[PDB]
Amino acid sequence: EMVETVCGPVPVEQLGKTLIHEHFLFGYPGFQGDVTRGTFREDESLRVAVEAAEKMKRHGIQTVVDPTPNDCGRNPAFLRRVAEETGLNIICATGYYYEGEGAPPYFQFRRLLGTAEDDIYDMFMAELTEGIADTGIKAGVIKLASSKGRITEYEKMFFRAAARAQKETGAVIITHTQEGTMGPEQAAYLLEHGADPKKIVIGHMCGNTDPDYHRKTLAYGVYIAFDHFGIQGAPTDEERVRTLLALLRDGYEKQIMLSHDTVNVWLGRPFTLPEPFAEMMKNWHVEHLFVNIIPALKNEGIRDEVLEQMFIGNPAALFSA
Amino acid sequence: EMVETVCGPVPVEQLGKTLIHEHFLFGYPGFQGDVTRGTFREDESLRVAVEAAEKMKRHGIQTVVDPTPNDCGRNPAFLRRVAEETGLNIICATGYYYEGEGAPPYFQFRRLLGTAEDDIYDMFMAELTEGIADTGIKAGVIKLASSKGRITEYEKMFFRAAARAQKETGAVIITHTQEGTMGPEQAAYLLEHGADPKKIVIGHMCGNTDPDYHRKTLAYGVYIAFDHFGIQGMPTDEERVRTLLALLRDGYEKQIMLSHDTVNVWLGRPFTLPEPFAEMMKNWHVEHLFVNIIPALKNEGIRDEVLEQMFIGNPAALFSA
Ligand SMILES: [Co+2]
Ligand SMILES: [Co+2]
Ligand SMILES: [Co+2]
Ligand SMILES: [Co+2]
Repeated sequence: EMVETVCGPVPVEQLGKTLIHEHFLFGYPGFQGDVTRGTFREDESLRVAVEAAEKMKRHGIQTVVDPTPNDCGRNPAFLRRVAEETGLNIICATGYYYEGEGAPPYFQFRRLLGTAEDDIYDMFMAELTEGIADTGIKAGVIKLASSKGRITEYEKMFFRAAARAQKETGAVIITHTQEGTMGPEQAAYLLEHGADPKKIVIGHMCGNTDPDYHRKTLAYGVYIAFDHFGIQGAPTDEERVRTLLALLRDGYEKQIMLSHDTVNVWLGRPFTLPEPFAEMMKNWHVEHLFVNIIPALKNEGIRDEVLEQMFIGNPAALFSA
Repeated sequence: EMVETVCGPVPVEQLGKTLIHEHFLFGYPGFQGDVTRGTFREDESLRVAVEAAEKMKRHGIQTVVDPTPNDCGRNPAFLRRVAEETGLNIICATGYYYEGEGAPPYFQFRRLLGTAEDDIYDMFMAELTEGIADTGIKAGVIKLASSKGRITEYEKMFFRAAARAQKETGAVIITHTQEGTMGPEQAAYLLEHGADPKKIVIGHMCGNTDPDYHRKTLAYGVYIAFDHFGIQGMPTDEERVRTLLALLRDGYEKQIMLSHDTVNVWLGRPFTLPEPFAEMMKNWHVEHLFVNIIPALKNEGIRDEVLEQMFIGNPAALFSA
């Protein structure tokens, strides 16, 4: 009936059109050490984040799921400032990123102590049912992430703790897959530990261009996310649309959701992409799906009711019991 | 004639008895994501840090070098509070930890952009000559760290940038060696990039029990640090003293400094070591050198002049041009 947002409990039937995977803030672990030259400017960052929220609102978006990992600069209070200013529903996550772009030393040390897995479960439960730090904000999803070609022993601790927390709370699980790998493996591992398939979204599935890889993942009954639209230079958007069309014709519309995985404000030092990498990444923004991708899908005969199923129907079903 | 402390510029002649490597605060990368259950209690942390500083003062210590890495919870403003309350001189560092227990993803990403090495140099220069963030505090040393049996490509970026920054500023370099490896390799690599041996301290050298390994490092004209006194169970203190006595009998006192590498306040969740691992670690405190180690050295006939050279003479010479 209800889902926890950065502005408290909100009725699931009031979520409406949703983007399942976007970041208002994000930083690669280690950004904190570059504080001198890469200070977080809160006033300017809020202006940019509000601008992004208003851009999404213009295309009918009422809800955004922001799955920024705990070790990647997650800031629930900042998200609340964006939500209070715009009226946009923002759902945040509890969880850590994968090894390659995460900060494993902390929980690797606690693994040696023999408490890590219990500590992670304790963290999940606290942030889902009590609140994150002193913010008073509860996470609405659990964020999981795996490495390229494997779910590491470090990562598996989080996977097992997430499934355990999922059993107790009924919380949604949002995942990260690295370079189009471990899609079926994530689904299998979670269901083996008792997680609800109708509460799991396997993310970054667009990173793979083989439809059989998708069908294998979809067979577990889980949701999949084509959530990297705009990121190319990694498959192209043309390849993403091609894969998506093949699945929609097979009738997998009730298991697919779309997003950009944007980073609207980068934490740490500002940077500029070289050419032609910057030109290839020009469409990586929150309006891309609505300005470019959806029109391209409708040019390929995708009806409004199919698009509404992905953006409105699926998120509503995902967060409902 | 001056060195930057957390309270500003202090005459090198006034540094006196010094501990070359201690941490008031330290956290393994990833501790930030465990904020809900492992909150930073500043009032209690300050009390413990001040009590630690008063314990050092009891044994004549006037100066402490705190080389907490930028990615390991370095807090210059907190150190200033400790220094203002106790009158102790605290010198902090600029730099990142080694890959295994650091947060590489940030500068690894900037390496793909092609700016990382220049960004690191820029960071070093900013924090040595301008100030850290908005604290107004300048770092007095550059902290470098390498992995077990390898100075990785990531780590080398910092080593080269440190050598660049050292030539421009004359700043002291303090290093971390992992599990008694890379001592000679660190010295050799820094010197071939133009670093001043009289401004380099190769740390954690007591991690190796072979005196030939030390002599190979000492051959470069650098300082070495026996800075793990009290850490046992994971070489022993008996082996550390045996190695030290061999080097002092060879007449290397003008190149050796001693410390504990204590972590007085752990960032993140509190933890307890099992038995008999905790019993072996019971001497890991800031008074260990003065209550246990120095008396043991004096039992073996080590003169006060030699001890004063290590604790007073060497730090004075290190920070002097
Ligand atoms: Co991701
Ligand atoms: Co993401
Ligand atoms: Co160290
Ligand atoms: Co240390």
